[PDB]
Amino acid sequence: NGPEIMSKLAGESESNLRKAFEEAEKNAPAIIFIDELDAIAPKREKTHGEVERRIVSQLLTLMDGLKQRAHVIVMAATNRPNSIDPALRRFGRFDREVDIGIPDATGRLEILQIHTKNMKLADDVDLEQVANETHGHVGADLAALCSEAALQAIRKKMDLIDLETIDAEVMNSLAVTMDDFRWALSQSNPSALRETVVEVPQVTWEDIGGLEDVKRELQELVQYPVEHPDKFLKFGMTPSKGVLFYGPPGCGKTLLAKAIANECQANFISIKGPELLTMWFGESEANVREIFDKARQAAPCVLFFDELDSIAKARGGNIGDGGGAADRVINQILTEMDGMSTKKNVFIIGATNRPDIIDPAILRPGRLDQLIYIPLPDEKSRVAILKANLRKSPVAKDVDLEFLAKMTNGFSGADLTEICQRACKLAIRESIESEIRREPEIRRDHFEEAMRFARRSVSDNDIRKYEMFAQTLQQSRGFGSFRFPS
Amino acid sequence: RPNRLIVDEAINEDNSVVSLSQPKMDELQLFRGDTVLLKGKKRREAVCIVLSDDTCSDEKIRMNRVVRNNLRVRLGDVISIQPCPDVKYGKRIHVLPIDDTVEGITGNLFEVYLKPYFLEAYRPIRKGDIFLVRGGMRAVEFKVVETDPSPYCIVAPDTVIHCEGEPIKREDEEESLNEVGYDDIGGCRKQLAQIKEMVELPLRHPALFKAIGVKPPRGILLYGPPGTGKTLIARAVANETGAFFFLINGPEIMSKLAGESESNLRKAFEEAEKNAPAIIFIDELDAIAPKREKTHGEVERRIVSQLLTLMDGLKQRAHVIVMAATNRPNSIDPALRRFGRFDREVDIGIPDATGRLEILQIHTKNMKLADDVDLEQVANETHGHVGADLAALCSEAALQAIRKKMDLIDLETIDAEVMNSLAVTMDDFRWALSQSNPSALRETVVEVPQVTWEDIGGLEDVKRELQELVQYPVEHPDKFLKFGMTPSKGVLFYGPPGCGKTLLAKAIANECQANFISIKGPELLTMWFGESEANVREIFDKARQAAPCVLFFDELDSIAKARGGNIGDGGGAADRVINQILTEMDGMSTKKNVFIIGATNRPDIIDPAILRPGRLDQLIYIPLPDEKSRVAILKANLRKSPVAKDVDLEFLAKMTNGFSGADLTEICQRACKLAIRESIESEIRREPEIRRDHFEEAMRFARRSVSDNDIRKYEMFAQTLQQSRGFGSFRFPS
Ligand SMILES: Nc1ncnc2c1ncn2[C@@H]1O[C@H](COP(=O)(O)OP(=O)(O)OP(=O)(O)O)[C@@H](O)[C@H]1O
Ligand SMILES: Nc1ncnc2c1ncn2[C@@H]1O[C@H](COP(=O)(O)OP(=O)(O)OP(=O)(O)O)[C@@H](O)[C@H]1O
Ligand SMILES: Nc1ncnc2c1ncn2[C@@H]1O[C@H](COP(=O)(O)OP(=O)(O)O)[C@@H](O)[C@H]1O
Ligand SMILES: [K+]
Ligand SMILES: [Mg+2]
Ligand SMILES: [Mg+2]
Ligand SMILES: [Mg+2]
Ligand SMILES: [Mg+2]
Repeated sequence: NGPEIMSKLAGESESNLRKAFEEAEKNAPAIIFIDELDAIAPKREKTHGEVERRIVSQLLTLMDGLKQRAHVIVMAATNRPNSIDPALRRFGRFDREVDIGIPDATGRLEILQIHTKNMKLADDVDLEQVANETHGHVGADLAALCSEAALQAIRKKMDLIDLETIDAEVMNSLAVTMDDFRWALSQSNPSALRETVVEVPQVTWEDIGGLEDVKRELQELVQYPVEHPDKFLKFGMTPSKGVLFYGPPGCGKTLLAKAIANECQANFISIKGPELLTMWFGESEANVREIFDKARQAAPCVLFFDELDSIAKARGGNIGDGGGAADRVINQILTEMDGMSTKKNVFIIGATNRPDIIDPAILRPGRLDQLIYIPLPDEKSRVAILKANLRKSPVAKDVDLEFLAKMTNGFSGADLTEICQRACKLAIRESIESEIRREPEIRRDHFEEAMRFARRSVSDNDIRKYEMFAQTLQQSRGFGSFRFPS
Repeated sequence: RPNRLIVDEAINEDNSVVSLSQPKMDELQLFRGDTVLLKGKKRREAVCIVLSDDTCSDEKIRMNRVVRNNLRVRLGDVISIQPCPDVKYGKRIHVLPIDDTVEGITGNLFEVYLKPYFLEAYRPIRKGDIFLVRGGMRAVEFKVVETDPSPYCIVAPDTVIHCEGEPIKREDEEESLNEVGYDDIGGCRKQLAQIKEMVELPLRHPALFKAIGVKPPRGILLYGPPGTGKTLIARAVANETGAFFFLINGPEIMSKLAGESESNLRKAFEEAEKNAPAIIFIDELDAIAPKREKTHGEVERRIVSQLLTLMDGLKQRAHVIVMAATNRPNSIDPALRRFGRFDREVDIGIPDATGRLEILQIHTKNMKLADDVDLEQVANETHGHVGADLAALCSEAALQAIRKKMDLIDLETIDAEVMNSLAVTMDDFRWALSQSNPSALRETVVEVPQVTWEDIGGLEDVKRELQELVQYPVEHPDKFLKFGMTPSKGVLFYGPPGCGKTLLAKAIANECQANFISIKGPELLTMWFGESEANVREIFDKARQAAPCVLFFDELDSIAKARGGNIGDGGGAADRVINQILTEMDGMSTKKNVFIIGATNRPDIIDPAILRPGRLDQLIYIPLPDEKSRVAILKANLRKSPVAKDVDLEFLAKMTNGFSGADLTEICQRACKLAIRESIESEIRREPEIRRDHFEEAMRFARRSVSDNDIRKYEMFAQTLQQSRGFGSFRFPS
C-alpha cells in the first residue's frame, strides 16, 4: 500500500519495500501488487524530500533486480499514468499498461448483478433500468448505490422485528424495492461523471434514415479497412484515417459517426466544441495529445471532433481576428494526426457547420482529406428522426408520421426533435391537467398542435451556401468524357 | 402492542410532557392530561403526563432529553406505556441539586428554580427522577433523594418542598443533561437528518454489521464555512446515539513534534476500536491532511499517509465511524475523499432566516429576555451570520445588559436571586446588529426564496410555462417516464430591464420549495476579468449538492456587453466563462432537478451555443409589466409601509403604461421618501401614512426607463423567434 509504505519514518519504508520483494522471491511464483503507486513514486521533480527520492530509487532498483527469472510479476495501480516517475514506465520495470476505465452500461449491469447476488431483491427491481441511468458511475459508485438501497431497505424495517448473533430466518426475510434504487440514483453523486466516455455507441444505421451515399462512403472509409484488412495490402494502399463532415446544423453528423463506430463495434470518443474552446481559452492544447492517446489505447476507435469550427467562430469568421486560419489547438490536432499510423484503426471524423472557416491545412492528404456533405434530412431521414424520438414514447397508431415528414420540407433533425419535444410535452401537460380534474398516447391532435409551432431552423440562404460549397468541392472538372484510346 | 413504543425527539421543550398519537391512545384508553408510568431499560422507570399531537406516527412516542435520560434509553429504543394507577399527591418530596451543575452559583434555590418550575404545574415525581430547569442564564439539574408518600407522587401547590443542602455527587453511569443534543442544533434539519441516517445503523445496531456484511459509511466529512456548528453537530450525534465520541483536533495533532503526532493518531484509532461503537471526530481536518503537493515537510506527509492507512484499516466491521470537519472541501488530500476513507460529504452551509431564528431561540433559552425582544426581527436582519456569529451577537447583547446594571447591586459564589433578575432589551440586539461583522456575508446564498406567485402580477403565460418546465418534472416525475422524455433543464428569460425575471425565477423556485442560487453579472465578469472560469464548476457543484435547485444566471449577457456588442472585440460570441457554463450544463443529468435560468436584456448578443437543445433551449419573453403586474409591484413595494386607503393604486397603474417594475419601484422610492421627509420636518417644527399627495408629488417625477425603440426591438426579436412559420393550417388527412 502506497500510504502504508509512506507512513513509516524514513527507515522502515525502504526496509519494507525490500522485504516485500524478498518475500515474493522466497515464495514461488508471486504477484507483488503496489496499490496507489503514485503515493510511493511520484514525479521525482515534484518530490521535496530526500526520503521520497530514496523510496523511488529503491523501487527502481528492486524492479530492475526483478529482471531475473524469479517468477515474480509486479502489478501496480495508479490513478496517475502521468504522475508517476517516468523512469518506472521504462522497459524492464513497468512495461505493460492496462487502462481499466469507466464501465459501460453492460459493465454497470454486470457489477450490479455481482453486488446483488447475495442480497434478496424484489420482483420490481429491474437492475437494468438503473444500469442504464447510472452514467458516470465506476464500480465503487455502483457498490455504494447498492449498499445505500439495501440500508434504506433496512431503514424501513428497522425496529419492527428486533435484531438483537442474530437468527438466520429474519436475515433471509429482507427485500430491496426498485424505488429505493430510484431514490439513490438522485443521491448518487457519481465520481466519474466528468470523465471522457469511451464506449461502443448504441446508434445503428436503423436510427438514421436516408443518407444512403453517406452511409456507403462511411463504410468505405471505416468498415472496409477494419473488416477487410486483406485488401489495402493486396493493393498496397493505406486507408484514409480521417473524414470531415460538413453541412447545416442538425443533420445527423453525430449519429453518422456513432453508427459507423457501432457497425464495426469500435469505441467512440466525442470531443465537442466546448472542449476545444476550453483548450483554446486556457492555452492547454497539450491535452490534445492526451485525447489521441485515449483514442490509441481504445483502438479500434472513431475519434469524433464535433463542431471543429468552434475556435474559428470564437475568433470571428474566416480571417478571424487579424490572424490566419491556424490556431494552437487545431495545430495540435494536425500534429497528432500526422503522428498516427493507420494501423491502429483510429478514424478521425471532424464535423463543421462552417467548412469555409476551417483551417485548410486539416483538409490536406494524410488528414481529413475526404469531405462529406451531410444535407438537410430527406423525407426518409425525417421519418427515421420521428420514429427514433417517438420510440420509448407511447404514440397513437393513427398518426401518419410518413405524412408528417412531407410538409417538413426544409426541416432539420433538430426541428423534428423539437416537434415531438412539443407534441409529447403537450401530451404530458394534458395528462397532468386531466389527472388534476379527474382526481395514454401521443394523439394526432397533439402533433397538429405542435406543428402549429413548427419553424425551420436553417434558412434558404444558408442551404444555398452549403450547396455552393458542395458544388465547388465536388463538381470537379470537365473530365467526365475521359477514355483511354482504343 | 400497547406496551412497545419507539422514542423520538420532543418538539417542545417541556420538562415532563410526552407526545403521543390518538390511535395509540385508542388501544390504551387514556385521557389527554393523565399520567403514566413509563418503564425504561436497566430497571429504571419514571412517571410522566401524556399529550396528543399528529406529527408523530401511530406507534411513536416523543420524549425530551431529560425524561429520556431518566429512562436510561435513547432515540428509537423500546419503551412501554404501563399507565400509573393514579397515585395520590405528594407531601414532602426532598430534592437537592447535583454538585457539578450547581458549582459557582449559591444561595436559595426555591424562588429561582424550584417554585417557578413547580408553580401551577402538576408534574409527576419519582425517587430516581432527575429534572433540569432553565433560569439565571443557566441550566441546573435537581435529583430527588426521598419521597414519603410512596416512590411515585404528583406535585401539589401545598406540598412543602425541602432543599436542605449538601449537593449529591455526580453518579457513575449518568451523563450531563445539558452538554450537547439534537435540540441544541438550530435549523439543520436536512443535514442532521442525513447524518442521523448514515450513523444510526452502524452505531445503534453494531451486531447487524457483524452478521450481514453490508458496508456502512465509514467516513463522513462535514464541510462548510467556519462557525456553522460542525463540531457541535458531531458531538450531538455521538451523544444521542450513545457511541464513544473521540475528538481529534487538527492543531493539537500538528503541535506535537514529529513523533507523538503519528502515535496520537494511531492511539486515537486504537482507542476507538477498543471502545465499542465509536465516532472519531477529526476537527479541522485540513490542519492534519492538506493537499500533499502543498505540504513542504516530511512529517506532514507522514501524517497524511498515516491517516490514510488508519482510515483504510477502518474498513473492517469495527463499528467505528470517522467524522471530520473541514472548511476546505477542496484543500484536503483528494486521496482522503476516495471510496472507503471519506465517502460521505455533508455540506452544513449558511443558516437561513428560519435557521437563524432557531439558533437564536436555542441561545436565549437559558437567558431571561424581555417582552420587546422580537427574536424574529433580528433573525431576519442577521443576513450572512453563521451560528457562531449569532452566538457572538447574543453574548454581546447579554453582556451589554450586564454593562448597564454592572455595579448597582454588587456581584461579589454569588446569590441566585440577583442572577435571575436580569433582562436583555431589543435595542441591545439592534445595537449589536450594527456591530455584528458577519463572517459569512461574502458567501453564496442557497435558500428557498420567499417570493411567491402573489408578488408577481400578470405574466400568466410566463407562469404557466415556468411551472411546465419546473413544477411538472418535480411534482409529477411519474410523467416524463411514461412518455419517456427528459424535462428541459434550462430556460432563457429575455426582455427589457426591470420586468420580473428575477422574481419569476425566485417564485418558481419557491413554488417547488427548491433552493435558489443567483449568479449575477458582476460575478461572471469577475471570472472573466480574472480568467478564473474554473469557479463555474464550483457554482454547478453548489447547485448539484443543493438539488432540487434553480440556478439563476442574471444578466447572462454581461460578458458580451463588456466585450462590446454582438461581435464584441474582433472575436466571436464565445467567451471562456460562458464556455465553462456550456460545459457544465452538458455534464448535468436532468435527474438532479437542477434547473438553469438565464436572464438577458440583450438576447441578440448572447452566444447562440447556449440556446441549443440540451441547454437553455426555451426562450421566454418577459415583456414590460401590464397593469396587473404594475398593481402587484406597487402592492409589494408598499407592503411593510403604512399607506393610506384612499390611494387608487389601480388608477396609478393606468397611466404607467410603458413603465417598468423599476420605474414603479422608484415611484414609491420617491413618494414614500417624501413621506419620510415630511415626517422629519413636521417632527422638527412640532418638537402616519403615504398620502395621495405624496404619490402625486412622486409621479410628477415619473420617467420611463425603457424607450419605445428598445421595446420595438424586443418585440421584433420575440416575433422572429416565436412567430414560427406558416404551419398553423397543418392537419393529418382524414
Ligand atoms: N439523418 C438523420 N438520421 C437520424 N436522426 C437525424 C438525422 N438528421 C437529423 N437527425 C436528428 O437530429 C437531432 C440531432 O442532430 P445532429 O446532432 O445529428 O446534428 P448535426 O448535423 O451534428 O448538427 P449540429 O452541429 O447543428 O448539432 C436528433 O434528434 C437526430 O435524431
Ligand atoms: N411582473 C412583476 N411582478 C412583480 N414585480 C415586478 C414585476 N416586474 C417588475 N417588478 C418589479 O421590478 C423590480 C425589480 O425588477 P427585476 O429585477 O425583476 O427586473 P429584470 O426583468 O430582472 O430586469 P433588470 O435586468 O433590468 O434588472 C422590483 O421592484 C419588482 O417588484
Ligand atoms: N447550527 C447551530 N446551532 C446552534 N448553535 C450553533 C450552531 N452553529 C454554531 N453554533 C454556536 O457556535 C459555536 C461554535 O460553533 P463551532 O462548533 O465552532 O462551528 P464549527 O463546528 O463549524 O467549527 C457553538 O458553541 C454554538 O453554540
Ligand atoms: K464547538
Ligand atoms: Mg488502487
Ligand atoms: Mg455535428
Ligand atoms: Mg470544525
Ligand atoms: Mg434579470
